[PDB]
Amino acid sequence: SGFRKMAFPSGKVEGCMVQVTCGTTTLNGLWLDDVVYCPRHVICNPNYEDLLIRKSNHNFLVQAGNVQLRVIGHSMQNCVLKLKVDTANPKTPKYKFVRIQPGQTFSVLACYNGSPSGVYQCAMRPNFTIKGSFLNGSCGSVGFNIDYDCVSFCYMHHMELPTGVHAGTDLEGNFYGPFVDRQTAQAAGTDTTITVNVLAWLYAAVINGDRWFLNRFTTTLNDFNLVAMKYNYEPLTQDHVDILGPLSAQTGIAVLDMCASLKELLQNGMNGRTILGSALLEDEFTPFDVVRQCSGVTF
Amino acid sequence: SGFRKMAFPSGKVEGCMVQVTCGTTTLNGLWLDDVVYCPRHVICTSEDMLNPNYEDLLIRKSNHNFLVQAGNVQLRVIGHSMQNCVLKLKVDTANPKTPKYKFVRIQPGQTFSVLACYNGSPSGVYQCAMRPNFTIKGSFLNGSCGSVGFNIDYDCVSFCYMHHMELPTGVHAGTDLEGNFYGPFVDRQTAQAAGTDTTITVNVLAWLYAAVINGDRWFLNRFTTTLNDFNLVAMKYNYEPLTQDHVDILGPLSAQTGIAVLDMCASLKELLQNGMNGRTILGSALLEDEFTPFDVVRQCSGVTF
Ligand SMILES: CN(CCC#N)S(=O)(=O)N1Cc2ccc(Cl)cc2[C@H](C(=O)Nc2cncc3ccccc23)C1
Ligand SMILES: CN(CCC#N)S(=O)(=O)N1Cc2ccc(Cl)cc2[C@H](C(=O)Nc2cncc3ccccc23)C1
Ligand SMILES: [Cl-]
Repeated sequence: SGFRKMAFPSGKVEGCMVQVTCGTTTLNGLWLDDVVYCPRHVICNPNYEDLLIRKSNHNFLVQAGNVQLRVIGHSMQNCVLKLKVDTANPKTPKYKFVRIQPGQTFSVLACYNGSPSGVYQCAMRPNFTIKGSFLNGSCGSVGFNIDYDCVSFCYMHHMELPTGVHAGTDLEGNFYGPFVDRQTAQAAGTDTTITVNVLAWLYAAVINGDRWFLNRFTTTLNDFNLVAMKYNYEPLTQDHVDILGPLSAQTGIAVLDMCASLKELLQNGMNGRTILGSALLEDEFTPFDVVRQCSGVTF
Repeated sequence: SGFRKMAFPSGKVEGCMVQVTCGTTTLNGLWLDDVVYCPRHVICTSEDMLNPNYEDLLIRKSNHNFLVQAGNVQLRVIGHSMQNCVLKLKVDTANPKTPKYKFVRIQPGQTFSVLACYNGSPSGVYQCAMRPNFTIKGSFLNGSCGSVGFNIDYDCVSFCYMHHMELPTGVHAGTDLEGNFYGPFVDRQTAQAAGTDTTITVNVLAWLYAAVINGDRWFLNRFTTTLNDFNLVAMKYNYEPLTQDHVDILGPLSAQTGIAVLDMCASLKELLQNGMNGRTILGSALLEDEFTPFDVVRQCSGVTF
């Protein structure tokens, strides 16, 4: 019993965190094999190729724990700087670079000065921002998932937006969202609720004994989406329905049966009640996170 | 900016997790130097749990009865002793990944990270608090026994909890790393229930100061209160009594934001009376009590918005 916002064990990622200093800017780097990846804004109308050509290898100071790593080359890939170092990381885990879709969740190892300070779970919002917890010096912190023994790196932190939400790139330097790495007027678009994730969390509640919101009714996918669109909920697709299949079979509650429950919660609210200790409908647990937490998958 | 329930990086603890098997039972152990710590109930049958005589069950065991597995390697048990509700298995190999550590007993209201494990393998990390009724609201399945709670302030791991059992309401009970249970609980399948829980008042206040730091003051009012009048109101909402110690501990947050603890106490009184009225505080529609005054100072900025 119990349902918590749970992160992946961070140990395989902690062994990769390094400190990168270039002039007045100090941020975090990800050391994998003989390359250190970090936001290209550590070199900082920024013509990044023109600013980079001026720099030499010895301008970039890289620190791994108490040891100074020696930079032997440098190249840029989109909004990420790849610093070739003299020493390969002995703690390099089995890894992949993956780009995630909005609604997908991941673990963030927040770092300052190359030292990990905390780990938390979060989701890529439909508006491509993340609601993280970061202070100045957190740039270069990474987001990841673990599938068996392989670490899938999916996010690298770059900046904070005026509303407090965060923006960054995949590990190939491509931003999530219509954002750019510079000091300019940019804002997060209007956000929406991740519908498939709220449904998964309603199934997690049923598994833990919270059945007060169940009703005798069902709905069509079209009628559910007509209602969902009016409450700023993401459209629910046939793919989402198929993905919720296992949870539907386990609890005995059809996805459109549970959709009628969500429809009633949207028009009437909770009425003094809570679901899994929450007075709000929670959308930062995917259908897979619910299955993994209510089965005990290890790493 | 931002306010998340944040756990400590679990790596220093992951390199300590081992699998302990005794007969038909299998749970987790904490391998520190040449000793593996685990719940003593690994030696029990399901039957034994009604009235187990651990001393009598332990005398019947030898070192080779306890199978210890660290990753793909079998560790050899060379001794065993019991300390309260924890079994200490002396092993032949010292853990090379042993971090700098201390065993600390925490008080209710204190927070800590839990590395949930199954079969000696870590599966997740989460943050939680020792409730006033000495239980924890964890996320644990069968096989999670022996999972540990810790804090990593600076470079030292402070082990404060080892998981032992799930109570009938879904809440969890366990011991410090010396085998002393938190609460009036026993490692016995007896009729035992968690006492009525209360809200950790000093933690809700800390979280209200964290919201002011992040630029939110909608909940404040022009009123103040005496500590006694605040507690007369707080008790009526199942809130823990706020002591002068709690007021002293909130001092730094009070000075940083410019709001007196008893004035913050007056906003809390108003929030209990009126509810939130469609509004949220740090993304929450409930008053949050699982962030201590120390966690707020750690996560939040030193500059108020
Ligand atoms: C105006 N600033 C951001 C504050 C806002 N709104 S800044 O400090 O001058 N900033 C400018 C800037 C411009 C482009 C890029 Cl790609 C990055 C950056 C930096 C940035 O965003 N850093 C941060 C990340 N994450 C969290 C933070 C929290 C606080 C303060 C900086 C945080 C610095
Ligand atoms: C009646 N049981 C509790 C489950 C409930 N409600 S049990 O499964 O027979 N249980 C009895 C018992 C009695 C004393 C002690 Cl110290 C330990 C134990 C064990 C225990 O508590 N294990 C678990 C821990 N943590 C989480 C769990 C989740 C699910 C299932 C076992 C979980 C076994
Ligand atoms: Cl304490």
